[PDB]
Amino acid sequence: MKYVVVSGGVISGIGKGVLASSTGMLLKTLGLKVTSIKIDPYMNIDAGTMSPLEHGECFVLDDGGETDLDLGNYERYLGITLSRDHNITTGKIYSHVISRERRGDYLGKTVQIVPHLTNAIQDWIQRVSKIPVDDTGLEPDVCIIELGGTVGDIESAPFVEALRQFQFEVGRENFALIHVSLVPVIHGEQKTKPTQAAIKDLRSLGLIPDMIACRCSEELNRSTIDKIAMFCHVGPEQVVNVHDVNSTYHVPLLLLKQHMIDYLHSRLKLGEVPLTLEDKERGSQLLTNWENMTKNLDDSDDVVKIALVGKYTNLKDSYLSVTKSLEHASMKCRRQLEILWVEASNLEPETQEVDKNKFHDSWNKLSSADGILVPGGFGTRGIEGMILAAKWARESGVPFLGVCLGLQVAAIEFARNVIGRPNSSSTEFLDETLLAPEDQVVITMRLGLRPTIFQPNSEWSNIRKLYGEVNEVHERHRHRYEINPKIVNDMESRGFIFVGKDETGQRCEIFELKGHPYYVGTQYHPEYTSKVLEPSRPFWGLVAAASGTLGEVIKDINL
Amino acid sequence: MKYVVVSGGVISGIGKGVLASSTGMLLKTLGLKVTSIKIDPYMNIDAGTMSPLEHGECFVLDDGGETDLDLGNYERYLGITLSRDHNITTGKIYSHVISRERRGDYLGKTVQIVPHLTNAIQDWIQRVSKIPVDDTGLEPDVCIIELGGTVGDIESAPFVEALRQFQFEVGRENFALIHVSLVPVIHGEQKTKPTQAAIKDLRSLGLIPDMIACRCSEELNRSTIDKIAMFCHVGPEQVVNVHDVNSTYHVPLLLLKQHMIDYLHSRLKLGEVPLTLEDKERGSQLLTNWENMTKNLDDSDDVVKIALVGKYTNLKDSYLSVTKSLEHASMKCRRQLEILWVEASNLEPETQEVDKNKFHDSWNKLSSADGILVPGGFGTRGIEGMILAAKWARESGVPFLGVCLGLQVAAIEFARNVIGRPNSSSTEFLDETLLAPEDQVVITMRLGLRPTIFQPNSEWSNIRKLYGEVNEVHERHRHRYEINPKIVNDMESRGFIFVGKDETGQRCEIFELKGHPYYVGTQYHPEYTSKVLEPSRPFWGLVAAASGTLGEVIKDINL
Amino acid sequence: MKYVVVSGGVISGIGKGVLASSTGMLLKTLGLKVTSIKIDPYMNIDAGTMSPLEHGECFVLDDGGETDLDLGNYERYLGITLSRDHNITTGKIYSHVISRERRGDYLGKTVQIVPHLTNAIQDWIQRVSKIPVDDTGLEPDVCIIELGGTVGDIESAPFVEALRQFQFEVGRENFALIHVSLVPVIHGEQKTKPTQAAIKDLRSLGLIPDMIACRCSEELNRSTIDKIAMFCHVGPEQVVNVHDVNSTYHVPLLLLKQHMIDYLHSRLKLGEVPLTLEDKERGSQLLTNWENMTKNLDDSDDVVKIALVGKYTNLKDSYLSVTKSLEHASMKCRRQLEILWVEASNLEPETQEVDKNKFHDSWNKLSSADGILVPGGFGTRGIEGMILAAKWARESGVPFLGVCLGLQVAAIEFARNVIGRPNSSSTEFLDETLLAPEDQVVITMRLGLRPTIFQPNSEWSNIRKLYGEVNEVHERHRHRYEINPKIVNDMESRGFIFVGKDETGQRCEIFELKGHPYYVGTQYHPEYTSKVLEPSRPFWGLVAAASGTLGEVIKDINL
Ligand SMILES: Nc1ncnc2c1ncn2[C@@H]1O[C@H](COP(=O)(O)OP(=O)(O)OP(=O)(O)O)[C@@H](O)[C@H]1O
Ligand SMILES: Nc1ncnc2c1ncn2[C@@H]1O[C@H](COP(=O)(O)OP(=O)(O)OP(=O)(O)O)[C@@H](O)[C@H]1O
Ligand SMILES: Nc1ncnc2c1ncn2[C@@H]1O[C@H](COP(=O)(O)OP(=O)(O)OP(=O)(O)O)[C@@H](O)[C@H]1O
Ligand SMILES: O=c1ccn([C@H]2O[C@@H](COP(=O)(O)OP(=O)(O)OP(=O)(O)O)[C@@H](O)[C@H]2O)c(=O)[nH]1
Ligand SMILES: O=c1ccn([C@H]2O[C@@H](COP(=O)(O)OP(=O)(O)OP(=O)(O)O)[C@@H](O)[C@H]2O)c(=O)[nH]1
Ligand SMILES: O=c1ccn([C@H]2O[C@@H](COP(=O)(O)OP(=O)(O)OP(=O)(O)O)[C@@H](O)[C@H]2O)c(=O)[nH]1
Ligand SMILES: [Mg+2]
Ligand SMILES: [Mg+2]
Ligand SMILES: [Mg+2]
Ligand SMILES: [Mg+2]
Ligand SMILES: [Mg+2]
Ligand SMILES: [Mg+2]
Repeated sequence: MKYVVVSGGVISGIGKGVLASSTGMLLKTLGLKVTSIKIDPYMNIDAGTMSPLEHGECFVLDDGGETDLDLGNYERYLGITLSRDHNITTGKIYSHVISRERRGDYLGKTVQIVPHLTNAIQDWIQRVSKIPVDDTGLEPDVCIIELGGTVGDIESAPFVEALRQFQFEVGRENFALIHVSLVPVIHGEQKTKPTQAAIKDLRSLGLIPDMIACRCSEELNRSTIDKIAMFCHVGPEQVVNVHDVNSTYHVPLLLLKQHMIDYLHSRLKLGEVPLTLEDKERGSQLLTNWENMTKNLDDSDDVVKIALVGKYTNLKDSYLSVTKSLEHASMKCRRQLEILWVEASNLEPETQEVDKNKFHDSWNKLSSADGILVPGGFGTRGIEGMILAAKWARESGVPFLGVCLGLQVAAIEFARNVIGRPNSSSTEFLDETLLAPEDQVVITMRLGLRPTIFQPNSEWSNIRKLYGEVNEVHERHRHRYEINPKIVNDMESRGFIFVGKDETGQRCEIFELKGHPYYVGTQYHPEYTSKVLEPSRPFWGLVAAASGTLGEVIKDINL
Repeated sequence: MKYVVVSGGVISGIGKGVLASSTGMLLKTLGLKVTSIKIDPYMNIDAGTMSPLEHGECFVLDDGGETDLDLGNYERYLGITLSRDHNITTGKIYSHVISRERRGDYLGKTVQIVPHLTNAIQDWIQRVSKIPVDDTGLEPDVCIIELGGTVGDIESAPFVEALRQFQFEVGRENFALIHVSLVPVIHGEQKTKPTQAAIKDLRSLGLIPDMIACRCSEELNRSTIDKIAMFCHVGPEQVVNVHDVNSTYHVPLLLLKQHMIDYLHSRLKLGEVPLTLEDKERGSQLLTNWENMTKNLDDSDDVVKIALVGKYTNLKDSYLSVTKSLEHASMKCRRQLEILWVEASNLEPETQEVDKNKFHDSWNKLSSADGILVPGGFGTRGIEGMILAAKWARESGVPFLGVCLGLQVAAIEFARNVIGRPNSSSTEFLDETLLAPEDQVVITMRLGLRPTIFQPNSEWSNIRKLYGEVNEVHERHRHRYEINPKIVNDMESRGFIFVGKDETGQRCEIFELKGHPYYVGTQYHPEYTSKVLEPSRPFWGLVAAASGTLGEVIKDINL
Repeated sequence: MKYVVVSGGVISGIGKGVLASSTGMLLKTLGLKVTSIKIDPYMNIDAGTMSPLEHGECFVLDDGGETDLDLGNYERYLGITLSRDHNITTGKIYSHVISRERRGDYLGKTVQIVPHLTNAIQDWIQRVSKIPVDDTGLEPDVCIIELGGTVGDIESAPFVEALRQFQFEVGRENFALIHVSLVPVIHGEQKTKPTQAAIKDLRSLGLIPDMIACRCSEELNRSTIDKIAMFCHVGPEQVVNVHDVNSTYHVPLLLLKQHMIDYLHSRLKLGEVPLTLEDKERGSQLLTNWENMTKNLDDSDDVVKIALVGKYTNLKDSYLSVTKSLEHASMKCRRQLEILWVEASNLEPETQEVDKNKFHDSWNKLSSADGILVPGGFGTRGIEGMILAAKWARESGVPFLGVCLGLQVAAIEFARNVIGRPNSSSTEFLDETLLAPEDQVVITMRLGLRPTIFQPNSEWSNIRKLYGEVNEVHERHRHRYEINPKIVNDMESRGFIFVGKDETGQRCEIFELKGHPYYVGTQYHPEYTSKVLEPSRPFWGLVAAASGTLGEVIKDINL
C-alpha cells in the first residue's frame, strides 16, 4: 500500500481537491488500483446536517452517507466507489475515541491526543485505504489522502501530528507529501514569501514535502521555481505549478507535461508494484480516452446553453455535481456548454416591483436557453420562480430536467396549470393550514443507492431508452418528501407518466411527459453517478435534446 | 465575578495544585466568596474509568462524580463543595459540542474549534463559576481556574485559545494570569532559560502573565528575580517563588510573606468588591486559625506513627486524601505524624521465600506503628497481606481503621480467625468457583454523598461518640461490593458490631469491635469530608487512639 | 390596494387603537403586506409640542417624527416601520392646502373644504398607503385607517366627508368600514341606544358600516347581537365584540374566534390578492408564534415585580411603550409581570412631613421590587425622588435601567454619592445660578433613528452581550440634554463605564456600571424598537436580571 498526502498551503480556497483527484487519475494511467480519503478538520460528523451555503453541496455515497463535496471529485476522476468511512473528520474521530474510552478498550489508561488519538487516525487510514473501491475484488495499490483546512490551523493539529507518525508507522517509499501553496503576483512580480512560510510551518510539525505545488495566475518564472527549490528540499522538477485554466480536465495533462508521474514513479517505487498485462492495457487505454475528451474541449465550438434555475446561484460551489454532470453530457455530445445561472426568486412577479433590473435579466436568461434544469435543494425561497420555469419549459416545448425538488416543482406546476388545481402545493411549508390538494407528502430520510423499477407500459419513453431499455436502474436518493400517490393516477391519465417507482410502489422516481421532446424529472440525484466517459443518462438526454440528435443518441445506446 | 488562571510551566509535575488552592485561600482571608475549576487536557470524561496508577486516586464529590484528584485540594483548602461540572476535560467538551452538533443547535453552520469549541469552553466557565459553592446562598466573588497539562502541548490547544478570548469576553481587572514555571539549579547556579521559553510560549498564544511563580529547590537570588523580571512584563514583586518545603500548609504564608495578595488586590481591584462586616470578620478569623495550625507544626515534636497498608505505596499520590486526612487529624491532636508506607503484598509469607529482605522490612514497619490504616483501592494484589495487618491489629490491640476495602478485609479477617471459617472470602475474585462462605457480595456502583443511620443500640461506641452521638452521618460512598447481610448477625453476636447501615438496612457502613481500644471500619471514604480545621471523625479517632487521649477528644466533642 | 377604516363610536376612550392593530395583524396572518394610517382631528402638526398629560406620550419614529401614541400600537403588532406622513392631522392638512393656495397650485380657483380639502385628504391616503413599510421592497396589499376622535364631532368633519368620497374614489371591495361602539350595561341589561345613535350618525354622513364592533364589560347576549343586527345593515357575524380583558394580546384571537377574518376575506375579496409560497408560510408561522406567546400568558404564574419610578404615574397612558416593552421582555422570559407605579416625588423626604401616608407607601413599593426602571420624561418635579431610586438600586444591588432622563439621573446620583460632589446637578433647571458641577449640558433636539458605536474596551458588559456583541446599535433618540463630556473620564475611572457613544464621541448613549448584576442606562428610548417576538434588548436584560437567568439569556443570544 502506497500513500500520497496532498496538503495545506496558505489559504482554504487553494484547489487541493482538483490536484488530489488529478494526481490519483495519473497514477491510474499506470494501471495501479487507486483509492482516496478526505480529512476535514470540522466537528460535524457528516456534511448532511450543514447547509449548502457553506462548503457547497453535501455529496451522497452508495452507503447513504452525506459526505463532504470533495469525495465527488474522487469518484468522478478515479472511477471508484467511496464509503462513509472515506470522509474522516474531527467530529468522527473524537466521537470514536470518546465512545471507546467510555466502553473502556484503553484498559483504564489516561487517554491523550498523542499517542491515542493520533494512533486512532492512523488505524482509520490503514483500515479504510484497504477497503476495495473498484468493481474488481482487489485491494488498492495507492491511496491519496487529502488533508483539509490549512497547516498550523489549531483545528488540524491531531491530523498533522498523526501524519508525521504515519510517515514511519508505514515505510518511506510507501508514503509521500505534496504541499499545495499560493504564489501571489503583485506589480507583475511572482512573490514567494507566503509559500516559504507554509514550507516552514510543515517543517515545524516534522512533515517534509516531496513536491511543492504552486497555485498562481501565471506560468511560474524559472527564477520563481529556483527561489522556491533553493529554499525548500524539493528539486526543480518537484516544484509543480497548476494554472488558473477553466477546464479542470486539462490539469492531469498539465501535471503530465510537468513530468510529475516520473518523480512519483521513483519516489514511491511504483515499478516494484506488480501489474498484469490486462492492467497495463486498461491503464494506457484510459490515458488515450482522456487525451480525446480534452482534444474535444480544445476544438468543439458550437454552444448549447442550459439554464440552471435555483436558490443562491452566486454560490456556484452549491451545484458542483450538476455542473460536472452537464459538462460530461456536453462532452459526450461533442458540444461546448454555457450554463446560465438563474436565481429562481428573480423570476417571480414581485421582483418586477422590488428590483425591476433583476426581473428582466433573470427572464432574459431563462428565455435564451436551449434547455432547462431545476437542480434540487430544500428551502422555501424561490419555489414559485422554479414553478414558472417549469411552466415556461412545458408550454414553450423547451427541454426540461427536474432533479429532486425539481421533479416536485414540475408536478406542482402541472397540477396548478394543466389539471387546473390553483392552490395545489408542497406539504413542506403550507401544512400549518392542513390543505387537501397535497402534491408533496412526507414518506426520517430516503438515502443512498436504491433500485427504481420501470412501470410496465414505459417502453416508449426517451428516458427509458436512455437507460438502454433495462427494466431497473440504480441511482442515489436523498429526500423526505415525495409525490402524493393518491393524485398519481390523475397525472398518469393527463399524460404526465410516472415512468418509474420504488419496488413497493406508492413512491415515484422518474417521470416523462407524453407530448414534449424531452420533459423529464427524477426523485434521485442523477448527478452523483456521472463519470467522465459515461455521463449521467438523464443529463445526456437533456444536453442531447437541447442540441438536437436525441434519436441518434438513443440509436447509439441500443448497441 | 473575578477570574485567576493558574497555568502551565515546563513540566507536568510542577505543583500548580498547591499554588491554586493556596492562592484561593489567601483570597478567602479577605472575606471574598471563592470557587475553582480544574481543566484537564485528557480525553476521559471523568477520573472514574482510569486506574489509580496514573494521576493518583480519583476524588469523589457529593454528586457521585469521580473527578480528578486536584478537586480535593480545592475542597480542603477553600472549604467549598464542588460539582462534577467543576472538572472540565477535553473528553467532556468535545462530547458536549459533538452531541450539540448532532442535535443541531448550531443551525446547520460548520462547527469548528474556533469559535464554537472555544465559545463552549467560555460558556462552561461562565456557568460553572456562578454555581454557589459555600453553604451560604451567595454566588462566588472570585474563581480560580487551574489549566492542567503544559502550555503548547497540542492536548491543551482549545483551552489556551479559549482563555485568550476569555481575557476580553470578561473584562481586564476581572481576569488575571499566574504562570507557574521551573527554575532548575545546576552547579549551584539558578538557570532561567526554561522559564524564559515558557513565557514566550504564553505570548505565542496571546496569554500575558501577570505573575511568574517559580518552583525551585532554593530561595531565588535577587539576580534570579531581576533576570526574569527584565525578560518578562512582570515587576520584581510579581516574580513569586514557592520553595520545596514539606509542609504544604506553609505555602499560603510563604505567598503572603512575598506580598502576593497586595498585587492581586490592585490587579483584580478587589477593593471594589462589596463586603459586609460579618464577611471581613469571618475572613480575618480564618487567617488567625491558619497562623495557629502552622505554628503548631513548627513546635509540635512528639511523633505518632501510623502504618498505611496497601497496593502500590511507592505511588504516594495514590493516597493523597488519606495522607491529608491523617495530617488534619494529627494537627487537631497537636502531634507530629509519621506515615509508614507498607506494601501490603510484602507482609505475605510467600515474600519470605521470594525476597526475604522485603518481608522483614514490611513486618518491621507494621510492628513499629502506634496505629494502622487499611486505605481502600480495588484489585486482588496483597489482600492476604491486608488480612494479616487486620489480624495483627485485632490480636495485638493496636488501633485500626479500615476504609472501603479495608472494612471488608477486617470482616474477612474476623470471619477467618474469630468465627473460624477458614476459606471465607471476597466475592470479587473467587466466584468462578461459586463459594458458599461469601463475606463480600455485589449489591453498577454506590457513589457520592449518602446518609448512614446509626443502628439503635450503638450509643456505647467510640465511633458514634466521635460523630457527636448524632443519629445520622453524611459521607461519600464509592463501592460495588458490601458485607453479606446473611452473615451480619453472626459478626454482631460475636462482638463485631455493624454500628451503622444505609436507610434500607442490608448494607453495612460503619463497624466497631466490642473489646478493643479503637478497631473501626467504614464502607464510605471518610477522607473526602476532611477539612483543615475540622478533621475526618474516624481519622480523628484513629490518631487520638494511637496517641492516647481518645476519652478527652470525645469529652471535647460533647461540648 | 385594500382599505379598512376603523372608526368612531360614542366616546373618545373606546379602544379603537387595539382593534385597528389587531385587525391588521390578523390580515398579516394571511401573508398580506400591511400598513396603517392614524388620523387625528387635533390642530397640532405633531404630538411633539403637546405635553404627556394629554393623549399619553409622544411616539418617536425612525424619521424623528414625534407622532401620536397610536402609531406605536401599529409598529409593535404589525412589525412595520412608519413615517411622519402616517399620522395625518387637521393641523397637517389645513397647513398643506393653505400653503398650496398661497403657492397657487389651485390656478386662482376659490379653495373650499369640499372638494379641495377632501381631495387633499384622499391624495394623502393614496400616497401614504403605497409607501413600502416592511423591510422587503413591496408595496402594501392592505391599509388600516384609524379615524381618531368621534363621528359628528365638528373637529372630524373634513375626514368623514373625505372618507365618504374615498369609498368610491377607490373601488368597493377595495374599501370597508369597521365602526367601534359602546354598549353600556345598566341593572345587568345590555343597553343598545348609544350604538343605534352612532350608526345613524354614520348614515347621516353617508358612511355605511360593514362591521359593528361593540366594547362592553360582558359577552354580548344573542338578543344584544340581534337587536343591533336588526337595526343596522350588518349580519349577526358582523356584530363583533371585544371584552374588557387585561391581556391586549388576546384580542387577535378573540376576533379570530368571532370569525372576523372570514368576513373580510369575502368583503375585501382577499382571495383575489396574489400571494407566493413564501408569503403563506411566513403568514401561518406568525399565527403559531402568537398562539404560543398567548398560551404562555395563560400558564405562566411566577411573578417578577418591576418598579417604575416617574412623574404623573396615575396617567398610565403616559408610559405605554415602557409597559409594552416590559410585557414583551417578561413574555420572552416566560414570566408574569407586575409593574409597581411609584410617583417619584413621594419618595422625597419632604413628603414625610406633607403626607406621611404617601411617603410610606411609595417607599414600600420601591423596596418590594425585583428590578427598577426610571422611564424618561422632561420636567423638574420628583427628580430627587428619581435620584433616591437610582441610589437605592446602586447600593442594594437591585437591577436598574435608566431611560433618557433616567440615565442622567443615575449619572447625577453616582456623582452626588460615589464621586462625592454634593451639589452636582442637571443644567436643565439650576443654570440661572451658573453652577460649575454640570452633570447634564445642552448639546434644538436629537431625534429619530441614530447609530451608537460601542467604545473599544466594552466587550465585558452585560448590555453589549445583550446586543449580540455587535459593534453598533440602531435605536431612537429624543433629547436636548446629555452627559457633560468633561466629567465622563471621572465616571469611566470610578467604574461607571459609558459603554457606547455617538460616532463623533462627546455624546454618551449607553452606560453599564462595573460591579453590579445589571445597572444600565440609555440616552435613547429602547421601548420604541420593541416587537412582540423580539423584545427591546435593554429591557430583556432588566427583566431577565430581576428574575435571574441573565447568563442563560446571553448564552441564548450568542446562537
Ligand atoms: N488548479 C486549479 N485550477 C483550477 N481551479 C482550481 C484549482 N485549484 C483550485 N481550483 C478551484 O477552487 C475551488 C476549490 O478547489 P478545491 O476544492 O480543490 O480546494 P480545496 O483545497 O480542496 O478546498 P476545500 O478544502 O474547501 O475542499 C474549486 O472551484 C476548484 O475548481
Ligand atoms: N510548591 C510546592 N511545594 C511543595 N510541593 C509541591 C509544590 N508544587 C508541587 N508540589 C508537589 O508536587 C506534586 C504535584 O503538584 P500539583 O498537584 O499541585 O501539580 P499539578 O501541576 O497540579 O500537577 P497535575 O497536573 O498532575 O495535577 C504534589 O505532590 C505536590 O504536593
Ligand atoms: N377592547 C379593548 N380591550 C382592552 N382594552 C381596551 C380595549 N379598547 C380600548 N382599550 C384600552 O383603552 C385605552 C384607549 O384605547 P385605544 O387607544 O385603542 O382607543 P382609541 O379610540 O384609539 O383612543 P384614542 O383616540 O385616544 O387614541 C387603552 O388603554 C386601551 O388599551
Ligand atoms: O523595505 C524593505 C527594507 C529592507 N528589506 C530587506 O529584507 C531583505 C529580504 O528580502 P525580501 O524581504 O524582499 O525577500 P525575498 O525577496 O527573498 O522574498 P519574496 O517575498 O520576494 O519571495 C532584503 O531585501 C533587505 O533589503 C526589504 O525586503 N524591504
Ligand atoms: O558555550 C557557549 C557559547 C556561547 N554562548 C553565548 O550565548 C549567550 C547567551 O547567554 P546564555 O546562553 O548563557 O543565556 P543566559 O545566561 O542569559 O540565560 P540562562 O539560561 O543562564 O538563564 C552568550 O553568553 C554567548 O557567549 C553561550 O551561552 N554558551
Ligand atoms: O319610560 C318610558 C315610556 C315609554 N317608552 C317607550 O319608548 C319605546 C321604545 O323602547 P325603548 O325606548 O326602551 O328602546 P329599546 O328598548 O328599543 O332600546 P335600548 O335603548 O334598550 O337598546 C317603548 O318601549 C315605549 O314604551 C319608554 O321606552 N320608556
Ligand atoms: Mg471559508
Ligand atoms: Mg476540497
Ligand atoms: Mg506523567
Ligand atoms: Mg494538579
Ligand atoms: Mg379627553
Ligand atoms: Mg388611539
